Amino acid sequence: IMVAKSTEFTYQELAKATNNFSLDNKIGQGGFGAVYYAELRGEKTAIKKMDVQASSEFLCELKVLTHVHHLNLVRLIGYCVEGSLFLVYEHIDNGNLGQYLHGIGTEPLPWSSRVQIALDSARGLEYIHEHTVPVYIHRDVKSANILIDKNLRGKVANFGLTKLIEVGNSRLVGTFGYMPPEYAQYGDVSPKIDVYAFGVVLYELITAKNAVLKSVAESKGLVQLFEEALHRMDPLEGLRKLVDPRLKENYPIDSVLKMAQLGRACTRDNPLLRPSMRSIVVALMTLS
Ligand SMILES: Nc1ncnc2c1ncn2[C@@H]1O[C@H](COP(=O)(O)OP(=O)(O)NP(=O)(O)O)[C@@H](O)[C@H]1O
Repeated sequence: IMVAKSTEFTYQELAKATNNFSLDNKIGQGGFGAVYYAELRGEKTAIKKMDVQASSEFLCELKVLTHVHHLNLVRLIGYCVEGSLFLVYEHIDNGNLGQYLHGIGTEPLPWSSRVQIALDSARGLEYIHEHTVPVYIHRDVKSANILIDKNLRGKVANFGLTKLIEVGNSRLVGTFGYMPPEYAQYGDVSPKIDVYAFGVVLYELITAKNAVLKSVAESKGLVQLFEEALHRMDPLEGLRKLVDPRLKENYPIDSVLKMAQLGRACTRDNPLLRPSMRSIVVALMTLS
């Protein structure tokens, strides 16, 4: 079969597969560029246009995206540099975790599947944080960046796009509800950004509520909601009021408590007190 990992596409090859980048092939504009669906060389792909100058530092950051290899990361099939930057990722037929949890049309995710998806996502971020030196950071961990396949397994998407945008152009970076206090207010960058954002994802798996809760014009975070649920006389009853109503009562209360306790540690104000992604993996494995 194929031994090479990435393929350098050509501009003419990408334009033909997307009808010269027509609006029909355009599947997304989630930020930092637009996304196009494409069928490239016997595979369903997703072309992500990014407007960046092709500097050597930009290419060095592009090598990090083409060299990473993990089952819990969405595969970067190829890239294209002629003109602007085009990133070709593998296509996951089922949507992201946010569409499963906060959306209707798909059957409710079983609790065991949520423990599996959380563990799958944690292993993907652990690989990012520990595979090389200096430490690399995803910088935009959120439910929409966790893709689910037909087997209900997790894959982290859009890794390194933040760094590529910043080095190519050297809210700015991040999603509301997923930013730690030291980054949202002061821009302090560290791997604890992803740990904090992951804790919110655990909160979403428990509650199926958005990171920013939907009186009006005043936002309230899901992190604050768990603070009010677990720091009360009966922490178990406060947590039971928060669990996804779609799950009904089909969940181990102790296992959901342990995941909520894990999200608490991830969402601490002091980033030094947050656990590493490695500790989160070993902690999630005791629930699976
Ligand atoms: N590799 C992929 N396979 C399948 N669907 C994808 C893939 N990448 C993106 N999508 C879908 O396309 C949409 C476009 O958004 P995406 O490009 O993922 O950015 P986002 O999640 O909206 N936020 P940002 O990372 O800030 O741009 C997503 O919401 C996914 O549903």
